Amino acid sequence: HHWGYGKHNGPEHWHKDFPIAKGERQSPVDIDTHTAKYDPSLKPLSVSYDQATSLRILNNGHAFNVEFDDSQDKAVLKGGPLDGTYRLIQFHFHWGSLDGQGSEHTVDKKKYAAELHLVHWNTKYGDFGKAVQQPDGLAVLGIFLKVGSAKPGLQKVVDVLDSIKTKGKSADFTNFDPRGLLPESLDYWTYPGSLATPPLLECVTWIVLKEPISVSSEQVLKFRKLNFNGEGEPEELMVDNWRPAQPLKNRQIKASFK
Ligand SMILES: [Zn+2]
Repeated sequence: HHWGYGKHNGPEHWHKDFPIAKGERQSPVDIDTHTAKYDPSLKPLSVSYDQATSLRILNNGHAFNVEFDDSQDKAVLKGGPLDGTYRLIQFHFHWGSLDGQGSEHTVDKKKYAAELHLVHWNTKYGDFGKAVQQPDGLAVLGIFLKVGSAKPGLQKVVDVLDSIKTKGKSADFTNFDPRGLLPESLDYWTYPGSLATPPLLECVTWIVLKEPISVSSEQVLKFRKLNFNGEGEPEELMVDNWRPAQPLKNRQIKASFK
């Protein structure tokens, strides 16, 4: 039926409705650190989020998204391997039922407890909808989460989750600053890939940060209390909403560092 992460509609089934799932530039992938090529010509990333305007938080039945005002160049990403300016539209997370799994990308086959995706679209295309149809339309910053110390900047997010427990619920979520979710270092790996949920379009330049951020056990616990289902439906906890690693095929992963 409609796609999800269960036994009957999970990632291994996606190709039936979305044939691009077996495509040549699908994501996520395993990042082999010994085979990644250091590229001296890659520039440092430029993250300008001082003017970010968050608007709302929504449970869409597959994750929760924090949405931003993208009507102007308020929160942008540029530099790195990118040409042009990419506007932040939303961020979401992927997490597991246990601390040993949850991330989409893996590093030398290591899985992290969760993975944050900051989604941005190329302004040359005028809107998000047109950007996903282009090979360089999206830039997604992936940040791994490990369990350790609490991340103060994540607490505002954790605390509103009760209010969007089920699918289709939304809440006003203004004045949230995404700078509170970045690691200290912006060293990264990059490769050409795709959206990791249907429609799985191959329009993403992935930028995966080397340094994970730490969250506490209690923080991640709150994510696992969300529901995949709508209100008044049988309860299905929102856990393990990650797609497994896909074949690298003809692609090279580049590193901004040695
Ligand atoms: Zn994602």
